[PDB]
Parts: sequence; structure tokens; C-alpha cells
Amino acid sequence: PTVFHKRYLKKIRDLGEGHFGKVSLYCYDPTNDGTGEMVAVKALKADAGPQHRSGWKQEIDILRTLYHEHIIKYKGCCEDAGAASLQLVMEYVPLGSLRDYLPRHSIGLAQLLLFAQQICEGMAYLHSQHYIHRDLAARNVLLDNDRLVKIGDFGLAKAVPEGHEYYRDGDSPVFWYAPECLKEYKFYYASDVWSFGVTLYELLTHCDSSQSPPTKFLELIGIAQGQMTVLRLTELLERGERLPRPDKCPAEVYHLMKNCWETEASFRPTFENLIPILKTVHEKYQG
Ligand SMILES: O=C(N[C@@]12C[C@@H]1CN(c1nc(Nc3cnn(CCO)c3)ncc1F)C2)C1CC1
Repeated sequence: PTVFHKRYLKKIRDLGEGHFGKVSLYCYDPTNDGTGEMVAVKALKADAGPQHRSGWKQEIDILRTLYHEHIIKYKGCCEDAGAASLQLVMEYVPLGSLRDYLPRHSIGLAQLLLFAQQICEGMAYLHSQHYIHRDLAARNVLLDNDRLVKIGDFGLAKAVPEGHEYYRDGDSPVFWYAPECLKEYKFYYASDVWSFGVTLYELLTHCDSSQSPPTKFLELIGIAQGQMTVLRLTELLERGERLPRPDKCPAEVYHLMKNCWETEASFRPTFENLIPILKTVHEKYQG
């Protein structure tokens, strides 16, 4: 409901960009004194078509109703006159994504497992509101402080239809996708759990680019495959091939990743089942 007046918005820097959206940091200072607030503002590119434009209004709606400690805070909206839509105004998460943070700060196993647990809490909450994330990766997990992580983007999030268990593109994050998404084109709550396992893998590799899911999966498929990357990915996953065990990852946590990566979606734990398990594995490594 909150409206941001564009007259007090001074752009500081870019925070991220996708194929149709962009996030920039702004100072919102209705003075010029030291009462100024730091905000993250998401805008839809003015060139985006009607499908992306209607999906944008849906994204804004989803964030307006989502309230959880491990989910980015919605701040307000403002008229984006140049793009002839709205701009999504959110809180500025000071330490950025884990994708950018982890390659530069050696973090202990216990802190990573705590982050893992916080992602699950945020995701179980999202699933209880009947939404699927569709884009759970370390790039969408924002660090507030060394003990607080938040799901910071909902660009692909969809409401699961009332009498259905699932929701039915070159921008799709295929290297974080369960075989049922790639093959049957169906996204279940269990499909987000697969993606979590990929995000947990990223955390345990400290988001090293040479260990990343696209790097690792493209080394297994090869690069001279024509339009067959997705087809070849679907078949290595069906032969039980998986992302390796990250160096310094305990066997137990790796088994847990493998359980999120069950080919049979029904054999995957829910995010509710993951919470007490992660609490327990974290308490262990914290001491
Ligand atoms: O950029 C996008 N989505 C989000 C998840 C990305 C980063 N974003 C946000 N980032 C931050 N803080 C911060 C600090 N540093 N850095 C850059 C290093 O990571 C980002 N706060 C709020 C946000 F909303 C939103 C969509 C493709 C356009």
C-alpha cells in the first residue's frame, strides 16, 4: 500500500539484473539530512511484453502478502512512469547474495547449515501460502548479517492451482531443476526441494564458479550438443548421476543433498521435514 515519491529517490548502484528486471540500490531521503533510508528497487524493463507485464503485477502481489523473518521485506511501490508500470521497493539487504558473498568470505560449516535451515523455514512458509518459488539458488539468498539470511527475489514464483499438486523458456534455471520440470513440464512443491539441494550444494562449495551447477553439468554433457543440453541433462539425472560431494562436506549433509535429489519427487522430504533435521545437524557442528 505504501507509496514512494520518486522525488526523494537517488540511485546509488546496481544490485542485479535478469532478462526482464533490474534491482538498484537507492537512497530515500525526504530532506537531504541523515534521516535517509537505503532501499532496493526492482523495475521491469519498458520493452517487456504483456506476459511479463502481467507476471510483474503478480510478483508485486506475492511480495505484498509474504511476511516471514527469512523473506525480503516489502517496503512499498512507486509509479515507474518511464516503464509505465510500478517499481517494487524493498529493504536493502546489506551483505548481498551468497553467490557474491561466499567466494570472498571463508565461512564455517555451522554458519552454512544455519543458512540452509533459514532457507527451509522461508520455503516451508512460502509453500504453506500455496506458492512455488521456481528459482531457488544462492543468487536469490541475501545475507543481512553473519546469522541472518533471506529469500530475496520472487521473479518466477507462482500460486499452485486449488485442485492441483503442481503448476504446468531460455531463461529457465535448468541446472537447478528436477527431472519432472525438464521432462513433464510440471513444477511441484517437491521441485523446489530439488532446487534447495542444488542451493545447499552451492553453499558447501562457497559458490566457487568452477564448481557451479552449470560448470559441473556442462562438463558431463559436453558443449557440442546442439539444442540437446536439456535433453542430455534429463538423461544423466535419470541414470542417477549427480553433482559431486563438495570438498569439506560431511557425508551426512551430502546424503541429505542426495535425498533432495531423489528422481521420484514423492521420495524427497518436504521443507517442513527438513527444518528439525537441519536444526539437529547445525547444533552438532556448532559445538
Ligand atoms: O537482482 C535481482 N534480484 C535480487 C536477488 C538479487 C539482489 N537483490 C537485492 N540485493 C540486495 N542487496 C545487495 C547488496 N549487494 N548486492 C550485490 C551483491 O549480491 C545486493 N538487497 C535487496 C535486493 F532486493 C534482488 C533480479 C535479477 C533482477
